[PDB]
Amino acid sequence: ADPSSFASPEKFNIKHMHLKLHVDFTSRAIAASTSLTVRSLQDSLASLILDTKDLTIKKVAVNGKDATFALGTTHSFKGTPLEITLPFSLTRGQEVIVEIDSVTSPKSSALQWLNKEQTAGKIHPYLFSQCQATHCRSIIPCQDTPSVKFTYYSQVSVPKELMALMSALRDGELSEQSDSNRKIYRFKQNVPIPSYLIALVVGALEGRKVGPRTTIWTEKELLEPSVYEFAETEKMLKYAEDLAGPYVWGQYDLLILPPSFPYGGMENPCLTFVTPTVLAGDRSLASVIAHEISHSWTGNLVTNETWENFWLNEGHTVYLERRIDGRLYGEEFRQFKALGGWKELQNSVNTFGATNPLTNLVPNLHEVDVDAAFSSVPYEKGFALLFYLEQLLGGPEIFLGFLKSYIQMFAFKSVTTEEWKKFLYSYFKDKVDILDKVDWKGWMHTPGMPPVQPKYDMTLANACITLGQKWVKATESDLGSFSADDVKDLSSHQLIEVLAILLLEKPLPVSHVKRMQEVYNLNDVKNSEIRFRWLRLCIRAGWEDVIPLALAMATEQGRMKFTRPLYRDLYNFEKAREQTVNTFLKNRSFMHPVTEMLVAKDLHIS
Amino acid sequence: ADPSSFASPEKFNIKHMHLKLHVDFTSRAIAASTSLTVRSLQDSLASLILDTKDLTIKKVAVNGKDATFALGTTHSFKGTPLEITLPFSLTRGQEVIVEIDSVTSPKSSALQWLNKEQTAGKIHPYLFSQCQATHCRSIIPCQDTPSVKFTYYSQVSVPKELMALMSALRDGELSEQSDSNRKIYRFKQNVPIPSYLIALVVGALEGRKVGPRTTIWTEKELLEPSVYEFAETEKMLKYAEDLAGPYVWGQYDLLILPPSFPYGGMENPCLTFVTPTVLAGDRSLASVIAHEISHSWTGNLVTNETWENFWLNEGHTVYLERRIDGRLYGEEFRQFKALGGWKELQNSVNTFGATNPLTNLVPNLHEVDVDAAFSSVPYEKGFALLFYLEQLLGGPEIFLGFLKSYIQMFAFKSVTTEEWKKFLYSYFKDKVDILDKVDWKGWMHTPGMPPVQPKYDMTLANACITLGQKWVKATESDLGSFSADDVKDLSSHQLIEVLAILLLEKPLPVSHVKRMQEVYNLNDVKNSEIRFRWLRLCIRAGWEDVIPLALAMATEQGRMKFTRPLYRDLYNFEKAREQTVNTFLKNRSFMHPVTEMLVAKDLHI
Ligand SMILES: CC(C)C[C@H](NC(=O)[C@@H](O)[C@H](N)Cc1ccccc1)C(=O)O
Ligand SMILES: CC(C)C[C@H](NC(=O)[C@@H](O)[C@H](N)Cc1ccccc1)C(=O)O
Ligand SMILES: [Zn+2]
Ligand SMILES: [Zn+2]
Repeated sequence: ADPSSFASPEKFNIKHMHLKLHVDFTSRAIAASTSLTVRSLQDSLASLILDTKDLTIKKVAVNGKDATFALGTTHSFKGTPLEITLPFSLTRGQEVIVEIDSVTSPKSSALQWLNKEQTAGKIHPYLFSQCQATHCRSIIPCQDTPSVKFTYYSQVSVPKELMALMSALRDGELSEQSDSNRKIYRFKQNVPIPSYLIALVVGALEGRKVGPRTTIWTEKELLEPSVYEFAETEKMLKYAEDLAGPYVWGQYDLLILPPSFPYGGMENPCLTFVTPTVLAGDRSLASVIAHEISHSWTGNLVTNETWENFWLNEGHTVYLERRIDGRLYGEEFRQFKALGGWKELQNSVNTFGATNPLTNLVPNLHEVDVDAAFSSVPYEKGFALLFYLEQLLGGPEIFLGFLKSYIQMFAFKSVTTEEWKKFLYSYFKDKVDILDKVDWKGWMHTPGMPPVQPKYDMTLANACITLGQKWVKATESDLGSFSADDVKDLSSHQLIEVLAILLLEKPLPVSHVKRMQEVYNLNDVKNSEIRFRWLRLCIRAGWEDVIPLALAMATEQGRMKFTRPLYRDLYNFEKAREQTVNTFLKNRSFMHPVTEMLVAKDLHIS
Repeated sequence: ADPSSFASPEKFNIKHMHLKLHVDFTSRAIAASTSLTVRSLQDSLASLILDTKDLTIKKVAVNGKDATFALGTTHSFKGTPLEITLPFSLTRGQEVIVEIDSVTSPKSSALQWLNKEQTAGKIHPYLFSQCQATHCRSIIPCQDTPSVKFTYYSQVSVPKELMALMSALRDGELSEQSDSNRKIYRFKQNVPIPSYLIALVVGALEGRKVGPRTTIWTEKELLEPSVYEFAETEKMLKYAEDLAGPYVWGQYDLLILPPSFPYGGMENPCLTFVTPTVLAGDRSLASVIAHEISHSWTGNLVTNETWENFWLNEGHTVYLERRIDGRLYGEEFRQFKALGGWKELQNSVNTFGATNPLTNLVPNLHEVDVDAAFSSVPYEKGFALLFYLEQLLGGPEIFLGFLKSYIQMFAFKSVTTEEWKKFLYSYFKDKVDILDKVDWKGWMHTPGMPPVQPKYDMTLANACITLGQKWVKATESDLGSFSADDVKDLSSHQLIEVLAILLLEKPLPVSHVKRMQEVYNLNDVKNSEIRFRWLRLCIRAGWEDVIPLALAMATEQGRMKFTRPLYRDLYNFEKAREQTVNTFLKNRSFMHPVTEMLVAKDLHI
């Protein structure tokens, strides 16, 4: 039983969904007629509990009659439970069809409605979804737990001048005989997926082929720079297939969303959603594609049972991503991204607290808001464990054999940390003595930094550690020693690392960040990862000059990784506090509901 | 798609089955309440066509409605179709639940109902099923085509001491309400399987653990020798996993059937069905386990689209089985089983005809009875192609990489030979130049022997070909030269090969088969593969003394590989013809329906 869901996967399972979605831009609504194939797992089951959040349920019908439904008490973040009385108690594992007519709220946490004024084309509105982790319940009533994987078919009614796309293969266009002003797009998803992987985009979209199974989709204005930035998608997909095995999803498309998309990348099956903030014109932030590609195996094919087991998803994907980086830029770069991961984990454990139970690899999420619980811990502590196991068991070639068999063993299924450990011991049966050496309790259920640190190559990192130390130990007299030469021989990833280590230490004087701008000219760097860290460093320093720059980056884009900390730091900055609160209220209606709720709680607004 | 089915896989797909099976031994029938989850593949579906054979359909209910159903024009072997005309036109990608109440006929081709006198001693009755290829129709209404793969859950009502087992994981024991002369044994199969892979056994069964995921099931009397004969099941399962990848079915159990089981092995998921005829007490015929284990990948996990594509299932499984035997007994033994395979193919081509289109690797089965079309061609011409490709593309290590990616590529799906050839060319993109050199037309759609013969190691075979040649070229004066020395140091597989050689050669004189008995004493060999060939050779020779021995083996065991040729040869033997016809008329009621029917074609009737 998932603590983030109201549904019981041990009682029943959704095996298939037929979705009739009516998209209305005037109402900002999605009226859904969902037909759910329910399989009973318990004998003589009388009730059916599904997850809903700000959803209006019109009617429920089980085998054509009308079933008695009842909504429970609305939880603080989990939403409202919906109970359905079945006409007959069934005989497990018996299957039945439950038809539900619902409608979303315009405030739906999963969706973002943009007027033409907000969009790039300025003629048409835009809609896009973000269901991960628990927002699918804000669109349709479901077992919104990654433990339940289902196949789906959908029909989407939209204004005829607009394009619609889903996390499925396109299955043709249909004419809406009732409304001539409308078109019906159809989609097929024959591979079982969890609810968080359901996605929908409706807008003025244009797409062009960039590979035998890759079309890049976005608004005309962003199309030309998106094809250059993500030209090597097929190469990345092929490199991943060599490592993980065959691609079972048929198609790998990309969609570049408006700047309000709350993440950098989203692995929606058949259609990866990407932020325009990675468009740096040099493909330095394009590892986001190799990461999303790798989810096609670790996450989408083999899913985490609950969000407590989220590291199985992100830790293995980060491992696969860094192996693709290995065959690309070299083993020295792979080792550097591994070491940079440790620092991001160190950066996340301090933000949450070295003692916070949320920093456990397998955390307790009972009565915990998953969106407010998001961190680099499942990513980097999860990766560190797999990279430490790799060194312990004989190298990358030997560890890849395990990962391949693991993907094959649990393909199309959901997995717990216990199943993963049982499989790890089953595979390394002759090396079981080396497995019994690892401190499993320290790795799985202990807050803070991991018990043991893996052996890393320090070739690329040495220059980053040195520069950072020089800056934190510099006085006003040493400021003159710093020059352009310090960052001139460094790559973008090397510049990210030195800034990250400066952010991890005590706040720098106003004179030092002024000296940084003087010799490094970090104010004109377009690279999002560098700029965000540079602005955050200046705010903590107490530099008043950076307030209009930090406010600019926090409002011109809506990626939570960047927007949420910039707003928090700006609020804790006394001189800026007034303007930042007033900047947020003036932009509150034009931002994503998840980003908004999280930024409003931080500012003590709500 | 399948010319053997009346169902349309392009129109709708069965995704799940909930089976409520009532088994009654007094009536010898299975009353089934099947709940089918139907997924529409067409935009506006009005009708639902399913396969049935000697089935009685009581009522059909679609989401709680008294649905109207009609049967079309009856077929000679495919069966009479069942049309369910839907009240409302289903849409593309929509799922519905179709409840059907049926009952089998006691003559059901899929089942065998053997009396308390036919079982071990005189304790309790026994029931066992055999679905492959098209007999699942004879139990439940379904899309009886391997192109449709579905998950299932079943509840079966059986007597207390008569334990029930299915091709699924056990999901606990339970009790019944009315008509209390039964007990519920429930099962769950969460891996999609084709209709030919559903299985059921009900009898006085006992089990014993021989491995973490293996328990041998048999009658107490056959239990002790079954655990010795199949002690190395886990070792074989592990050796297979090293070759094919992870075992996804959770458990691998074995069940040893009464001698009436029509085959040697049946790969039913989680519960392999094995003949008691392989119990030779030396594990010399235990490669049958390595073969059914291999089907867990090529067959169960990756299924043949139709029975025209049956070589993808049996050819790849024969290849995997011989890779396991090569690891247990060495590369020399592997090469010898391959060479012995070529000899088994030439025996089938000899029987069906060198020109018979049924001897094509991918045959046309339009208006063809699949049970009457069974041969070693999909097995051996299939294996030979894969073994010839192996030698052409760089060895076993390189060819195994292909097989591994092939299994992963098509896991949980059905495959055509066109998909297989497209995958072979994508995998060996580097060797398309050597691939375009193979005679694909000669290999896929030409009757008789394959176009090219693979290179074999002759170390173990040399002694077999020599002895056979000596026997066919011996005169009355040479008979004295033969001694025990000729066979006594040959292995059982070496003795099988020399007999197989002799059976393809011209009928031997009565004096020669009499001398064989004198120096080799082949009349007291218990090994089934040796005995069957020895008896067939003697019938071929016209030796009257072997008539009561051939009749004995043909009636004490019902494995079609042995029983069917022994009966055919005995009928074509003028002196025996009368007694053999009268011997089957006295055993007619005690045989399997698939075995008992094929005598109307062989013994003429
Ligand atoms: C590793 C990075 C390059 C990409 C990273 N994205 C991810 O890890 C995604 O695939 C995750 N799906 C992001 C996510 C996590 C939890 C809830 C909602 C969304 C991001 O920063 O957006
Ligand atoms: C090849 C041998 C090791 C065993 C052989 N059995 C098989 O090949 C099984 O896998 C077959 N699946 C048996 C079969 C074939 C066709 C129709 C119904 C049943 C047999 O002779 O019974
Ligand atoms: Zn990710
Ligand atoms: Zn077989």
